[PDB]
Amino acid sequence: SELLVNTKSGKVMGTRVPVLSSHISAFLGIPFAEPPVGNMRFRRPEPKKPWSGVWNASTYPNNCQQYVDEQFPGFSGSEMWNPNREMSEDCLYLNIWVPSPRPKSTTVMVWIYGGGFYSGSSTLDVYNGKYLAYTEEVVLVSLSYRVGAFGFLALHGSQEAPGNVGLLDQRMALQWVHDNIQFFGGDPKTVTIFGESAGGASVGMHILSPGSRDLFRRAILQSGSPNCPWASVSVAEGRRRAVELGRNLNCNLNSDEELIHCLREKKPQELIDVEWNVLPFDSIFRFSFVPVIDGEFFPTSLESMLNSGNFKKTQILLGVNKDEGSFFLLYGAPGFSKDSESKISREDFMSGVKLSVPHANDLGLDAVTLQYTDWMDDNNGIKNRDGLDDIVGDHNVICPLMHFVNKYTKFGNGTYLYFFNHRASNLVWPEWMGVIHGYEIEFVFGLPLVKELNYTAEEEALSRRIMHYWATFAKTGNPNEPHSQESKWPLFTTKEQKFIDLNTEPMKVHQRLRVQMCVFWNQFLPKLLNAT
Amino acid sequence: SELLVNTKSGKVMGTRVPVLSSHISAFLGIPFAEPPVGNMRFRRPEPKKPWSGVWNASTYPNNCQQYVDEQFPGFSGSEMWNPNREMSEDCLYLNIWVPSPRPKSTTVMVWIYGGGFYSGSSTLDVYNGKYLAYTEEVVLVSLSYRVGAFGFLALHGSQEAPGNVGLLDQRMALQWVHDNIQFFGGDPKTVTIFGESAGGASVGMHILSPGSRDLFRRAILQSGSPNCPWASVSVAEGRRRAVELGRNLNCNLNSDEELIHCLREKKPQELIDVEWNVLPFDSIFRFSFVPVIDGEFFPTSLESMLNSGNFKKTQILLGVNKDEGSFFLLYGAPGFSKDSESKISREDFMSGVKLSVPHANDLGLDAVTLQYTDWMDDNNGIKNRDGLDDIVGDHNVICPLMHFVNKYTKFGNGTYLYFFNHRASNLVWPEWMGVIHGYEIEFVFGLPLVKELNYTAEEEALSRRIMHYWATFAKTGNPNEPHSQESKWPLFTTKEQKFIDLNTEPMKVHQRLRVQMCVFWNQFLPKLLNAT
Ligand SMILES: O/N=C/c1nc(CCCCCN2CCOCC2)ccc1O
Ligand SMILES: O/N=C/c1nc(CCCCCN2CCOCC2)ccc1O
Ligand SMILES: *[C@@H]1O[C@H](CO)[C@@H](O)[C@H](O)[C@H]1NC(C)=O
Ligand SMILES: *[C@@H]1O[C@H](CO)[C@@H](O)[C@H](O)[C@H]1NC(C)=O
Ligand SMILES: *[C@@H]1O[C@H](CO)[C@@H](O)[C@H](O)[C@H]1NC(C)=O
Ligand SMILES: *[C@@H]1O[C@H](CO)[C@@H](O)[C@H](O)[C@H]1NC(C)=O
Repeated sequence: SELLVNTKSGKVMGTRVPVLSSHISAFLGIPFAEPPVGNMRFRRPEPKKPWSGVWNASTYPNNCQQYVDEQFPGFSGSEMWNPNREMSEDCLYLNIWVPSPRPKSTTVMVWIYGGGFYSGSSTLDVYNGKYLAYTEEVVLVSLSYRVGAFGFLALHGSQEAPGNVGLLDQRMALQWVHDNIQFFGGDPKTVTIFGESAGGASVGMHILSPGSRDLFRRAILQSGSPNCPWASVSVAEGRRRAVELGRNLNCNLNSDEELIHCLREKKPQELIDVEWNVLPFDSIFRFSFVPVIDGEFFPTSLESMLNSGNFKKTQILLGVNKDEGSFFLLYGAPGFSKDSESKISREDFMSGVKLSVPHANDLGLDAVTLQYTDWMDDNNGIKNRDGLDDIVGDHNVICPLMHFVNKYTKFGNGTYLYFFNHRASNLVWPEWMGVIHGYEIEFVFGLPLVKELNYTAEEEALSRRIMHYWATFAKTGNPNEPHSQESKWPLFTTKEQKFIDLNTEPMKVHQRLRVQMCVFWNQFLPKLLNAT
Repeated sequence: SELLVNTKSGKVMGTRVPVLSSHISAFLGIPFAEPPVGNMRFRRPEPKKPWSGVWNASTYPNNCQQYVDEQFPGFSGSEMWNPNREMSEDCLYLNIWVPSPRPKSTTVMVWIYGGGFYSGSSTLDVYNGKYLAYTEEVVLVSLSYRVGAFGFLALHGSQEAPGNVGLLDQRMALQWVHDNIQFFGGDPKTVTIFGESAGGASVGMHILSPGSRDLFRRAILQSGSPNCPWASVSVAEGRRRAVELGRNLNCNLNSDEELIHCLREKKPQELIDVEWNVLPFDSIFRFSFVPVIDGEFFPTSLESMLNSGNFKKTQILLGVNKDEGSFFLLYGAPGFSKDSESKISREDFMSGVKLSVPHANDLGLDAVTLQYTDWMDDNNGIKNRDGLDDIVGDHNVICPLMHFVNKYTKFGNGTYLYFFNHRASNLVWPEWMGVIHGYEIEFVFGLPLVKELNYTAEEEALSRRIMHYWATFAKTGNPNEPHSQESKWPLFTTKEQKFIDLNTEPMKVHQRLRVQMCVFWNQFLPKLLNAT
């Protein structure tokens, strides 16, 4: 049967799902690890013991335990990102969409969800792999991984809570795809990993980690890169936050053993209730438990790895959105509101700068403020709002990504860079937020092909274009069809630094994406902070 | 007789000079001090002993001893600024142009020449007062003062070489005008002092100095202000340079008495031969012997005087030119040449930055470089050339002046601000130098009214406009004619910060002159340097 697949771990039974007036096979909730529950909380994942019988893979699995966004109850803009399945520590599963009839050996794409390493679900409507698998005839995988303290609590030196175990969750799913996707018609030698935000940083982290490089062919990173200021902490900061967490829960803090045992006795929501209290600064775009620079998953610092070429050399496709910052200002900066234009007073602007660069001294705040203030019109509330927007996105997403892309292209085998700046016509968020963090995903997964979702015909064309860029890149290492008459997406090179816009207008090619601000964020400001 | 005038110091006999197919009276080379020669070198000026008989005031006096520009022999662009009279330490004289017939009690304007406190002459063709005196019916005075070491060698604590004596030369000329201009038909209660560059800084310094405030009514500063980074040094730096000077001349350095006596034995050219060797940095737009913050002429620091309102409160007219920096880059920065377009390589740009901010550390140089580099086009040699031009003018002229004008307007009684950006049609300097430091003077003194000098009719109109703005301001404290139908020059206020362009086009009003760069030069960079 087409819905029955024999794997090295056992048989699985999928389900036939409709898609665009056709059908494909879906294998939902396949386990790839032992449930990381009980005494295994905070530990590295173990591989799933093979099973007898037929595993029912007809339904979506549980989502991992996470903080849940209640800032706008009933509002689809925020709740479409919340878990849409019961939460459970028993959450290490993956999902596969397979073209029908079953392919023999086809291109594989593995989706890694974002969410600041504190949240995320493989089961969201916007991650439904059936449109991409059907349209582009790829085998689409989405994995899952522990977030929050459950995935990233780091007590370096301990083997019970070493840190990075959510990254190892991802790697074990990658190992499982490598070992088993051939049975689903996937080609294990042509696996592209792709992800957005924390998932894009994750993709970059598997590019860097020697233990991960061999498990995939090429990589796509959307609005995230491994060197992002929020994506990792040192071993000392990870230890400090773990101890502060136990301090929030009245834990014996005498030893790692005491602390871990206390934290393992707590119910999941107890950890989530206090998770945000361990941040060291009054900040935005900073998350409590994230990957740790441990000398094991990451052999040395990220910057020295990037400088020495210590990373997998292959092709990469990556990009950013126009207004990456607006989401985080909405949720955490004074003066921003969902239902107003959020014109920003000068006081509020200064408050925003401080939340945005929480590690900066007062001279650093001044440097940032000078760089982003039109002093001919300092009380322009729209310029203050857009200026804060740019600060948050430049510092947290665009300029770290530009630093990564420039270090990587020196040693890599091909780079394609995009600037996604289409505001969707059916967007439920306010105008001022612009082209929001995460809102290219629905185009990458082909949601505008579904008529009931109220996109324009031009947006369907843009989605089909992006889906084909991405799958063609996954298949060949080049998003362009050979001998095609459509406009070509030029390679990004050290010399020319070309990129394209992604929108409903005819493709335009630019160079040196936001280079003025990224020189400030990547060269000048770190020098200023290190000297003062 | 109209050419004979009885003053408190004695009688003087002027000469009738032609001007624009008419005639006026000129009284040239009137002494206002004792010759500061011999044992008086470096000392405060003494007042001139009154004389018997009639002083022959028919000819221009000697110019003070100064370094002479030989960088372009025979080239009128540079030599029109050189002394055009024999040099002598016997040089403390002033010149008066008087309308004919002699007025009874008219507006007086006193010109103070520029030249970095190391050079300058009252006798230059471009300072000929006859056009302004004739056209606007003012009594035009030009004074002189010691420059170089002769005017500004500073051994604080010594009464033989206290410093600032060139400023006291200026003040004694002002005292003489106050005491005697009534006899020439001048009104001593309506004296405007005006000057360019070091002379504009000089004007600002008499505004600040309590010993000078009472000797004039109002003030005009052109491309110079008292707080300029080159216009003054501390008492310790003045002492260091004085000692280094004696070290260059094999002087006994055991005591101030030893040092001063040695320096007084030297011929003037011996001092001039080594004057440039005492600068502490590899710099441009820095001069060896300048005013010193002595606690006497200047009671406290300039910044605290400006903050507390400790200065004469009156009306001021001031402005800058578009390309103040190009002169100094031509003479001292690598890659700039009189006869090429001076397109500037990146290496040369970096060299220029270091010469321009010689007191900056490497982080400060980076801040400057970032502020003035278009990183989308970093190898644009024209952008590097114009960028260096702007750095030099912003840092040395425009932004210090903007700092002065903003501090002053808080306490003053009326400010008028101009941006002079007309390139003269007969300019002999290359195109790349633009609207050069000092090249508004010829318009202020009415040279375009002389047909043989090859200006356009529009330039004659601009000169007449500027002459009338200036004389009307000198007469009333407002450059605008009351109940006039011509376009009005708005007051500069703390709130609106309006200024005008001065060129051959219809007047345009702008606000916040070069405010973006001046926030960098006046707020951020000093903070950066003081913290690092
Ligand atoms: O990948 N997306 C993650 C993402 N994260 C945010 C930050 C929301 C964090 C809210 C934290 N608060 C802190 C105080 O306690 C309650 C929760 C905002 C937009 C985003 O897209
Ligand atoms: O007020 N004008 C003064 C002014 N000053 C300069 C600087 C020229 C200084 C040349 C100094 N050098 C230094 C080395 O020895 C020879 C002389 C350039 C343009 C100007 O307008
Ligand atoms: C698999 O699970 C679904 C939902 O729980 C159920 O409808 C279906 O019959 C199951 N298939 C089996 C048990 O073979
Ligand atoms: C990738 O590597 C191959 C050799 O393995 C080389 O021929 C090709 O030019 C490389 N492409 C890029 C874009 O570096
Ligand atoms: C004044 O000096 C000039 C030039 O030296 C001379 O021509 C003139 O006759 C003199 N007048 C006198 C001495 O009365
Ligand atoms: C100048 O001072 C007078 C009072 O002496 C005042 O009435 C006038 O408004 C002032 N002008 C300005 C521009 O401050």
